[PDB]
Amino acid sequence: VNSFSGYLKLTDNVYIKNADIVEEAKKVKPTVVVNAANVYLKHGGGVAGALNKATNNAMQVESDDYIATNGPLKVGGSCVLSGHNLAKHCLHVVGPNVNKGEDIQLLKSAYENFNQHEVLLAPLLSAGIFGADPIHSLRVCVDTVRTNVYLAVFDKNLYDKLVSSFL
Ligand SMILES: Cc1c(O)cccc1C(=O)O
Repeated sequence: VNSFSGYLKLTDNVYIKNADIVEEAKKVKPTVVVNAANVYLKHGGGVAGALNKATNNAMQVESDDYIATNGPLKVGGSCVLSGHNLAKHCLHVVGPNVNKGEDIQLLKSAYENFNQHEVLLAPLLSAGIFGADPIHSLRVCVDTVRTNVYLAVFDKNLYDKLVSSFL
């Protein structure tokens, strides 16, 4: 049993809810919250901007030190950093950004990072401002992630469409 509440069960391991990921993290304090980051860990907008704002910019300060030491992530890659006030850990995962022309096949590689963690609170990778079709992102998630993932979808009209269209 875990603390996640109000989710619809899609599969053995994937759950979904219409929720603001920031508000969900603040309530649950999950072991892992996933950030939809860019390779530079520049948390300017969408999930990354909202998460970073909720940490009072501490996420960005930590991320700048990570990049200064290690250089940029790979598209499809990840790093584990602090969850600050939101979670124990933040898994920063880089899905491909369609609005930059990145290979959508890298979305499966991005979701494979989730398999290193038993339970996660996450957004749909590569969707929203990254340009991908969220229906596609949910299908890749279900077909890639084997660990227990609790998906938070901010957009109400999109949540209802993801559920209604789910195969
Ligand atoms: C996945 C997504 C969209 O495709 C569009 C707007 C918000 C979101 C979100 O849940 O963050």
